[PDB]
Amino acid sequence: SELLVNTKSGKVMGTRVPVLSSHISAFLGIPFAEPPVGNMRFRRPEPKKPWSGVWNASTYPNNCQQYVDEQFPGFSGSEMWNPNREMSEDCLYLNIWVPSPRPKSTTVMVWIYGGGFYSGSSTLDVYNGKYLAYTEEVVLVSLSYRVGAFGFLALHGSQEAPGNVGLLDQRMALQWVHDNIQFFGGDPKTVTIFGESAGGASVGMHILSPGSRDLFRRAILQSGSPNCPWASVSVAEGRRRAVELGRNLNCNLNSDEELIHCLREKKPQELIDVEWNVLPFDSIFRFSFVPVIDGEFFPTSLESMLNSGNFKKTQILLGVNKDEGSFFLLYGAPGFSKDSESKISREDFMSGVKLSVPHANDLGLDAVTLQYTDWMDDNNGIKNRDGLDDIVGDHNVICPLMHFVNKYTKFGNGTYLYFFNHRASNLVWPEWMGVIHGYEIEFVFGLPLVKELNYTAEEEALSRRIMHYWATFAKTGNPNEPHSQESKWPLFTTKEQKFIDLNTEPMKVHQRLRVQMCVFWNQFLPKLLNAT
Amino acid sequence: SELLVNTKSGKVMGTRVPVLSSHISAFLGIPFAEPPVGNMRFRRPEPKKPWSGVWNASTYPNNCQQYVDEQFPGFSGSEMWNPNREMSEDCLYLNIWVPSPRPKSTTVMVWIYGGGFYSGSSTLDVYNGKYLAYTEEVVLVSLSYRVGAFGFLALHGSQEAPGNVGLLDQRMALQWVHDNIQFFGGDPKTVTIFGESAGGASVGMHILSPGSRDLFRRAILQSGSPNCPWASVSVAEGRRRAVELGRNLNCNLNSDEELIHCLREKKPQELIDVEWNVLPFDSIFRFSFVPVIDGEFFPTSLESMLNSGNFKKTQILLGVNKDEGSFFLLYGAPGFSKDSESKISREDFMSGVKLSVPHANDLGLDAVTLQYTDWMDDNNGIKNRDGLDDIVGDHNVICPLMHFVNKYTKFGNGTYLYFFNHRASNLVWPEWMGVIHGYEIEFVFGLPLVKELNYTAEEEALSRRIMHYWATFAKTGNPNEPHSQESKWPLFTTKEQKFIDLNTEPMKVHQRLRVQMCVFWNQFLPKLLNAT
Ligand SMILES: O/N=C/c1nc(CCCCCN2CCOCC2)ccc1O
Ligand SMILES: O/N=C/c1nc(CCCCCN2CCOCC2)ccc1O
Ligand SMILES: *[C@@H]1O[C@H](CO)[C@@H](O)[C@H](O)[C@H]1NC(C)=O
Ligand SMILES: *[C@@H]1O[C@H](CO)[C@@H](O)[C@H](O)[C@H]1NC(C)=O
Ligand SMILES: *[C@@H]1O[C@H](CO)[C@@H](O)[C@H](O)[C@H]1NC(C)=O
Ligand SMILES: *[C@@H]1O[C@H](CO)[C@@H](O)[C@H](O)[C@H]1NC(C)=O
Repeated sequence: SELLVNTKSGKVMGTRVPVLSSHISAFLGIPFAEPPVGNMRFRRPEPKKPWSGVWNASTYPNNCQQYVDEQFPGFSGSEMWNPNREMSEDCLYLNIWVPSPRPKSTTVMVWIYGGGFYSGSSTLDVYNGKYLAYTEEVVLVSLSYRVGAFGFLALHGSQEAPGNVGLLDQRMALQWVHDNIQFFGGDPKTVTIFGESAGGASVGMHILSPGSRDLFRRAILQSGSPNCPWASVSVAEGRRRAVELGRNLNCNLNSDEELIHCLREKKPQELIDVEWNVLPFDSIFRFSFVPVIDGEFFPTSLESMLNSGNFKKTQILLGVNKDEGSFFLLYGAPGFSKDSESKISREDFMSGVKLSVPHANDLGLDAVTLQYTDWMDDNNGIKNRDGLDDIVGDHNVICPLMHFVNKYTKFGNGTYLYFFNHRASNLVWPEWMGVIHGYEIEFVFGLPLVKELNYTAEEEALSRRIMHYWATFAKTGNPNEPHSQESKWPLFTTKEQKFIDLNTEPMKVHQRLRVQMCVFWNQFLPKLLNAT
Repeated sequence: SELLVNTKSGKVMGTRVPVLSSHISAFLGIPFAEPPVGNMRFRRPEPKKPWSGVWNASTYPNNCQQYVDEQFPGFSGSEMWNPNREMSEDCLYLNIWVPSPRPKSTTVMVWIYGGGFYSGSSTLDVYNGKYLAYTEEVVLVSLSYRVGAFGFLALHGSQEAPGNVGLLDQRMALQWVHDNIQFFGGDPKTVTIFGESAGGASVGMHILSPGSRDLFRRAILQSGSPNCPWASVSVAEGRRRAVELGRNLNCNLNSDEELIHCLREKKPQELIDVEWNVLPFDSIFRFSFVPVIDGEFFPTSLESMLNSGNFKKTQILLGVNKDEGSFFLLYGAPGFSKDSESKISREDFMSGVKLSVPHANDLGLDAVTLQYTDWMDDNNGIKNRDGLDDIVGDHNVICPLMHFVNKYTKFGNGTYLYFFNHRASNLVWPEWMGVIHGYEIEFVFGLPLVKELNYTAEEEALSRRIMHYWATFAKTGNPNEPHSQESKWPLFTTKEQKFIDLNTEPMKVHQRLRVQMCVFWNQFLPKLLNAT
């Protein structure tokens, strides 16, 4: 049967799902690890013991335990990102969409969800792999991984809570795809990993980690890169936050053993209730438990790895959105509101700068403020709002990504860079937020092909274009069809630094994406902070 | 007789000079001090002993001893600024142009020449007062003062070489005008002092100095202000340079008495031969012997005087030119040449930055470089050339002046601000130098009214406009004619910060002159340097 697949771990039974007036096979909730529950909380994942019988893979699995966004109850803009399945520590599963009839050996794409390493679900409507698998005839995988303290609590030196175990969750799913996707018609030698935000940083982290490089062919990173200021902490900061967490829960803090045992006795929501209290600064775009620079998953610092070429050399496709910052200002900066234009007073602007660069001294705040203030019109509330927007996105997403892309292209085998700046016509968020963090995903997964979702015909064309860029890149290492008459997406090179816009207008090619601000964020400001 | 005038110091006999197919009276080379020669070198000026008989005031006096520009022999662009009279330490004289017939009690304007406190002459063709005196019916005075070491060698604590004596030369000329201009038909209660560059800084310094405030009514500063980074040094730096000077001349350095006596034995050219060797940095737009913050002429620091309102409160007219920096880059920065377009390589740009901010550390140089580099086009040699031009003018002229004008307007009684950006049609300097430091003077003194000098009719109109703005301001404290139908020059206020362009086009009003760069030069960079 087409819905029955024999794997090295056992048989699985999928389900036939409709898609665009056709059908494909879906294998939902396949386990790839032992449930990381009980005494295994905070530990590295173990591989799933093979099973007898037929595993029912007809339904979506549980989502991992996470903080849940209640800032706008009933509002689809925020709740479409919340878990849409019961939460459970028993959450290490993956999902596969397979073209029908079953392919023999086809291109594989593995989706890694974002969410600041504190949240995320493989089961969201916007991650439904059936449109991409059907349209582009790829085998689409989405994995899952522990977030929050459950995935990233780091007590370096301990083997019970070493840190990075959510990254190892991802790697074990990658190992499982490598070992088993051939049975689903996937080609294990042509696996592209792709992800957005924390998932894009994750993709970059598997590019860097020697233990991960061999498990995939090429990589796509959307609005995230491994060197992002929020994506990792040192071993000392990870230890400090773990101890502060136990301090929030009245834990014996005498030893790692005491602390871990206390934290393992707590119910999941107890950890989530206090998770945000361990941040060291009054900040935005900073998350409590994230990957740790441990000398094991990451052999040395990220910057020295990037400088020495210590990373997998292959092709990469990556990009950013126009207004990456607006989401985080909405949720955490004074003066921003969902239902107003959020014109920003000068006081509020200064408050925003401080939340945005929480590690900066007062001279650093001044440097940032000078760089982003039109002093001919300092009380322009729209310029203050857009200026804060740019600060948050430049510092947290665009300029770290530009630093990564420039270090990587020196040693890599091909780079394609995009600037996604289409505001969707059916967007439920306010105008001022612009082209929001995460809102290219629905185009990458082909949601505008579904008529009931109220996109324009031009947006369907843009989605089909992006889906084909991405799958063609996954298949060949080049998003362009050979001998095609459509406009070509030029390679990004050290010399020319070309990129394209992604929108409903005819493709335009630019160079040196936001280079003025990224020189400030990547060269000048770190020098200023290190000297003062 | 109209050419004979009885003053408190004695009688003087002027000469009738032609001007624009008419005639006026000129009284040239009137002494206002004792010759500061011999044992008086470096000392405060003494007042001139009154004389018997009639002083022959028919000819221009000697110019003070100064370094002479030989960088372009025979080239009128540079030599029109050189002394055009024999040099002598016997040089403390002033010149008066008087309308004919002699007025009874008219507006007086006193010109103070520029030249970095190391050079300058009252006798230059471009300072000929006859056009302004004739056209606007003012009594035009030009004074002189010691420059170089002769005017500004500073051994604080010594009464033989206290410093600032060139400023006291200026003040004694002002005292003489106050005491005697009534006899020439001048009104001593309506004296405007005006000057360019070091002379504009000089004007600002008499505004600040309590010993000078009472000797004039109002003030005009052109491309110079008292707080300029080159216009003054501390008492310790003045002492260091004085000692280094004696070290260059094999002087006994055991005591101030030893040092001063040695320096007084030297011929003037011996001092001039080594004057440039005492600068502490590899710099441009820095001069060896300048005013010193002595606690006497200047009671406290300039910044605290400006903050507390400790200065004469009156009306001021001031402005800058578009390309103040190009002169100094031509003479001292690598890659700039009189006869090429001076397109500037990146290496040369970096060299220029270091010469321009010689007191900056490497982080400060980076801040400057970032502020003035278009990183989308970093190898644009024209952008590097114009960028260096702007750095030099912003840092040395425009932004210090903007700092002065903003501090002053808080306490003053009326400010008028101009941006002079007309390139003269007969300019002999290359195109790349633009609207050069000092090249508004010829318009202020009415040279375009002389047909043989090859200006356009529009330039004659601009000169007449500027002459009338200036004389009307000198007469009333407002450059605008009351109940006039011509376009009005708005007051500069703390709130609106309006200024005008001065060129051959219809007047345009702008606000916040070069405010973006001046926030960098006046707020951020000093903070950066003081913290690092
Ligand atoms: O990948 N997306 C993650 C993402 N994260 C945010 C930050 C929301 C964090 C809210 C934290 N608060 C802190 C105080 O306690 C309650 C929760 C905002 C937009 C985003 O897209
Ligand atoms: O007020 N004008 C003064 C002014 N000053 C300069 C600087 C020229 C200084 C040349 C100094 N050098 C230094 C080395 O020895 C020879 C002389 C350039 C343009 C100007 O307008
Ligand atoms: C698999 O699970 C679904 C939902 O729980 C159920 O409808 C279906 O019959 C199951 N298939 C089996 C048990 O073979
Ligand atoms: C990738 O590597 C191959 C050799 O393995 C080389 O021929 C090709 O030019 C490389 N492409 C890029 C874009 O570096
Ligand atoms: C004044 O000096 C000039 C030039 O030296 C001379 O021509 C003139 O006759 C003199 N007048 C006198 C001495 O009365
Ligand atoms: C100048 O001072 C007078 C009072 O002496 C005042 O009435 C006038 O408004 C002032 N002008 C300005 C521009 O401050």
